[PDB]
Amino acid sequence: MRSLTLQRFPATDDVNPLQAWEAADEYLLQQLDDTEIRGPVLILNDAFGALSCALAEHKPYSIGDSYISELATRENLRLNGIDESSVKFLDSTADYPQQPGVVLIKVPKTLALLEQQLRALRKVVTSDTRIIAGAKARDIHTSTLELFEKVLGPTTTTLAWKKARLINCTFNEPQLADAPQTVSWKLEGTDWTIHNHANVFSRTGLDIGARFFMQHLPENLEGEIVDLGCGNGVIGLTLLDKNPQAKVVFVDESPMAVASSRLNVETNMPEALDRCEFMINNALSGVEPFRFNAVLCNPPFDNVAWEMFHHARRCLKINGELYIVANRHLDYFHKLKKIFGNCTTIATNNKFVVLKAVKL
Ligand SMILES: C[S@@+](CC[C@H](N)C(=O)[O-])C[C@H]1O[C@@H](n2cnc3c(N)ncnc32)[C@H](O)[C@@H]1O
Repeated sequence: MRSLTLQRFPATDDVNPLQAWEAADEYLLQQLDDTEIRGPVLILNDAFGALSCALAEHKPYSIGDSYISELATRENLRLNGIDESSVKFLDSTADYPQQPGVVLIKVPKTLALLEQQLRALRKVVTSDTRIIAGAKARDIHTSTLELFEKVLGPTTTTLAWKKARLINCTFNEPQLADAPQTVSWKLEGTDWTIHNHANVFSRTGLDIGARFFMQHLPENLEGEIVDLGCGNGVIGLTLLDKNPQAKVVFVDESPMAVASSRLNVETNMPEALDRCEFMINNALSGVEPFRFNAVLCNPPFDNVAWEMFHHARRCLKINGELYIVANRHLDYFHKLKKIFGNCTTIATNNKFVVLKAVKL
């Protein structure tokens, strides 16, 4: 956009509708064209760093719940000959810089994340703060606006431009009851309470894919085993409780997922903390090959799952095992067989299948 060269993480080609930026980003930017910018500049959910690159000279803070976004942003900064140091990266749960002058928000996929972010902004914005949100027009719902009025203040909206649309907010500090950071629920059949940060997968209750997976999890495992894409950590917890001698690596792209996992171990079995590693990563990038005895994965429901499978194969030991839950209809059996040479169906739901591939 605007003479910047920008690439998605995993880079895509020219006919892939998925690109590094969308109209919404440019529309947002254009709101500031006739503006003298006063930092701090906060940028939320900047997916591949388009806004961060555009506004680097102002030394923006890029806030979000995605390490992939940070990686992508650093790459794009480099492709544009901009210093990495120009952009400061913050997790969504962190304390935001006080008295920001400009807050740009890409509306996130989930209402819950948006609300936690607006409550976090509520602590730092003033009525002088220029607050603007942008997204595909179709992603701007009445509920979105309502959220804004509830937490920050009165909203104005713009016309559509290339399927994108924006919201302007003027901070009112409206009357608001405080709300918890996490949503908790009891894991059936357990003494465990599972806490879930705003952006965590299936945060309101146990995922049925995971419920099916937990029944056919491998036991009597040693060495290190991976909860690859851990989310709230439930699989990891179950592995710790099932494999007394193993250490468990909780891995997720989302710092909120990792935080949730850490919290759930600290909360439901602190005596096991000595055997846990909590890693924020893009799958297993930069991880030593031949390190693990087992990897367990409930891939997002794709290029992604295949990336995970490959990482799994690479970092597994010989005879190490990858276990997966997947929707029954995807051809994951054959992708696994291709990647590993083998594959075995452990179990199958009405909707889910648990697969197993050995590293050869
Ligand atoms: C379907 S959820 C599985 C959650 C939990 N392990 C379970 O079984 O219920 C998939 C998780 O993978 C994470 N994820 C997506 N892409 C990733 C990536 N490239 N690297 C690491 N984790 C990723 C997502 O944040 C999400 O938490």
